[PDB]
Amino acid sequence: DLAPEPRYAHIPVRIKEQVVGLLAWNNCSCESSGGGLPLPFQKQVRAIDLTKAFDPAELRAASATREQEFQAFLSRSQSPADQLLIAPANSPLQYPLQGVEVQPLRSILVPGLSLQSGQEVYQVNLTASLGTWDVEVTGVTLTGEGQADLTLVSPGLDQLNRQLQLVTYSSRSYQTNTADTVRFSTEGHEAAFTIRIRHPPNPRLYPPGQYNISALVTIATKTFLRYDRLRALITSIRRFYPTVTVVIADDSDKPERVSGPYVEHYLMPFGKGWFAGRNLAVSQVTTKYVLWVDDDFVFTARTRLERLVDVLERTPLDLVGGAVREISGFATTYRQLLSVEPGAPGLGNCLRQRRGFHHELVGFPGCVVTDGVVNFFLARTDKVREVGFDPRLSRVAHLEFFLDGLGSLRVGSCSDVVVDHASDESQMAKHRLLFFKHRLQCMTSQ
Amino acid sequence: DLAPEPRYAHIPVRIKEQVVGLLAWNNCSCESSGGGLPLPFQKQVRAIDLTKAFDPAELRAASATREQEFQAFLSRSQSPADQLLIAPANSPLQYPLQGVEVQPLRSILVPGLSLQAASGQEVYQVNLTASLGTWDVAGEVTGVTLTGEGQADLTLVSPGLDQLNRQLQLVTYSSRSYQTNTADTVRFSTEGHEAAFTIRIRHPPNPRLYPPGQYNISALVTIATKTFLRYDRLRALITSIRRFYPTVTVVIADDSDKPERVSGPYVEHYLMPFGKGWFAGRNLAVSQVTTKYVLWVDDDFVFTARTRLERLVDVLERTPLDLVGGAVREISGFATTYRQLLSVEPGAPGLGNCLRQRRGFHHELVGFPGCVVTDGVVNFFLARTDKVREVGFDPRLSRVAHLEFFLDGLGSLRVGSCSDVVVDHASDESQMAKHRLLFFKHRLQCMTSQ
Ligand SMILES: *[C@@H]1O[C@H](CO)[C@@H](O)[C@H](O)[C@H]1NC(C)=O
Ligand SMILES: *[C@@H]1O[C@H](CO)[C@@H](O)[C@H](O)[C@H]1NC(C)=O
Ligand SMILES: [Mn+2]
Ligand SMILES: [Mn+2]
Repeated sequence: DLAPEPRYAHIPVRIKEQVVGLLAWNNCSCESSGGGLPLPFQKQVRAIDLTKAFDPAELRAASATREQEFQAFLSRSQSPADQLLIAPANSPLQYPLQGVEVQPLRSILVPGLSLQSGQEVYQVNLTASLGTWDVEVTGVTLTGEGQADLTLVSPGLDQLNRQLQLVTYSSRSYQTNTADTVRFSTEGHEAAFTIRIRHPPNPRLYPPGQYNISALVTIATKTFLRYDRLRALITSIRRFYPTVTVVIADDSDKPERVSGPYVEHYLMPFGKGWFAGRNLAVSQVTTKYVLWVDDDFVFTARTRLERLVDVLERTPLDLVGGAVREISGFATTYRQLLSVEPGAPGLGNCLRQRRGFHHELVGFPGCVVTDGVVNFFLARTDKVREVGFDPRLSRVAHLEFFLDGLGSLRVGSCSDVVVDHASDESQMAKHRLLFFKHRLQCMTSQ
Repeated sequence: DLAPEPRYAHIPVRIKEQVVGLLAWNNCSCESSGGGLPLPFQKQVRAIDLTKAFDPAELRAASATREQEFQAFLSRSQSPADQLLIAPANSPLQYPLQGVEVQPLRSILVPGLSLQAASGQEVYQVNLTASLGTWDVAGEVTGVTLTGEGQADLTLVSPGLDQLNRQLQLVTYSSRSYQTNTADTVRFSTEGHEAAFTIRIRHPPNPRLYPPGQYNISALVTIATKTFLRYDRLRALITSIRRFYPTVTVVIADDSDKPERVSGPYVEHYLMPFGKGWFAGRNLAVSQVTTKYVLWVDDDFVFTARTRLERLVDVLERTPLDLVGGAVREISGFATTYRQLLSVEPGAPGLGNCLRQRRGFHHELVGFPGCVVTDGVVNFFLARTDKVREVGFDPRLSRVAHLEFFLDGLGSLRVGSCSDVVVDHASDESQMAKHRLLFFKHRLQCMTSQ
């Protein structure tokens, strides 16, 4: 809402064309570049309308049920902590604004409560909805200790405030991760604030036993009827890393035996699929880090994994891609930007894919921060599992992983770690899937 | 310190023995019940000291490593949004206190900004400061002077208070550098008054919606299991499932040395390297599930008329639960739901924390007789596939594990247990290893079982 309020209706405003254009107007669409012969400094943008992957009758149904499932999702994600709260001006209430948190069914002293010399009597009310208040300061009368509503009354202002330094909140009902919006009040004044109720996060620390690559890194791949390429890969890896474990997910119809020291071969139902096999491979990794390589890759003296290890050891990144070099001699890092822009409510949003990166990774020449990369990368195993390779993407997929991970996964890309590359209804289905899964109406590729 | 500050040193205080005992004193330990013959109303508590799984050397080492990796983890988790901020009393500054959020490298109008100063003054001025973004004011209110549009520091100056406040209604924040999930603590200020507040900078969460296809069980549910050289039990299981659910997919992870053929309609059989193990096989099975929900069953189970999956589906369809366990009935006729409570208590800094396991539940699940909320359950359960994958079956747990899953999920996974959905049950160095693993993984020194 931009429209001027009554109180300020008279006050004149000239719109800043430039800045108002920065706001999300929930009206995005996806348009193709003008067609024909291209121009040198222009990139051709091409649009995909995912709504056209449905029968117009089915489209309505899909949009409805997608909206319904989304409303359900909201209700199980969102917290009173996410409410817009406005701090009142000119209140004598001093209260914690953020960063007050308790474990479920635990207790804490509440910081920073006070009432800001000598009056009649001073009284403050505390109200909670998922917990109970407790504290005795000489001179101060308490009403409601061990209840959701607590009154503190004291002729001593210093006293009242000293007792406030000793006010405790206790979570009274068990929930996993929520919050309780408390009310702190005095005569003619009201303040809302939120205590977060949650468990501390699982830190998932790795035992240890430069860098021990065998201890830190598992190599994961997926193959299908390409045993020649796969064996060349394993041979090449062994030329530089003799004891690193290689996990191989395999959905071949008549699987050959693959074995050797530190190789683990997993057989899947014939044509179970690509991402399913990737999900399989990662689920078997016990090391801090996993390296994804395609079955058609070859290690060279340029595949210096230590450098990728270094990056993840020394930076907050979760995933760091290398570069893949074609036999044509060109090496790509496939640095991609993925952003979702708000579209019409219930049509869905618009995905924008474009080549590029966000910024250089300070301290690490040749490395940048981006949204997606080529399928040669080292990553924290847990973060990869957290995002997952959606087993439904069975045939042709790549960026969809980075899209599933978008914002959750800290992505980087280093050009100096290099691996060599050895020389439909599915499309429609994926369009329907991505429409539903990610609430998209369309996408542009660039 | 409990100690009073100088300002308040003169004030007398009574220690509530009862209340002080509620606080975390970072000093837990784990002690066994007395030995000998038990008494009827008493439950035997048994302690495990995890630290005894290491030599004094290794203990020292591991504590160090663990503390270092923990500090690392903290630094990549924690945010300015976690800082304690205290709202000033008697300030003319009105500002958003929580719930203001922007996507990285995007922009928003900042809600609720205003200066509630008294009218009559010669000039009104407000300062805005950011650290990861820049201010702009969209439409310009006539009478207001702006300094710093498109910079991290912005000044609004106006003779008219009305004008200033109208201008504040139009202030925008833009994120200027890309990060995935962080926050920026802004400063809003006027003469002799200061207000801090935090804008969260993050992407909206992946909603991961499932097409729906009362309830189509084949669409909503995949059944997952893991077997090892027990094809008799497994075939009985599949036969029993098919007696009630002809087209539900059964995913079977298998680490047998010489695997038999399992196949039949809607069966997916996955072969693992010999003896890769228990949780690894569970992790494998779940990684292959495409449905909104997964049902875990052991290879030694049997479906009966009592295995009415629809009821478990109903629970997850109608409640915020992520996982809902059933009951497993022994051939002795007793059915267990194995409702467990798991809690960690803060221990001495760098010895680690104490895990308390005890039989029990938190409360009844309102609206669903026979169902409770708890921390862990027996290995018969329906769950949201994504949440199960989010927690994972640690592939390191190769032999003997159960509650370890619920512990890995503790806090993250919303657990329920219904007594009325029932399945039948057909008639060391590794211990030390697991103890060392649990020590690091969960920063624990000891545990008690009850
Ligand atoms: C590295 O890990 C391997 C295999 O996991 C182990 O056998 C070896 O002792 C480790 N090496 C070092 C230098 O710690
Ligand atoms: C349930 O879903 C399955 C799996 O795709 C489908 O083949 C079957 O037709 C569905 N049953 C009904 C009646 O919805
Ligand atoms: Mn290829
Ligand atoms: Mn058994």
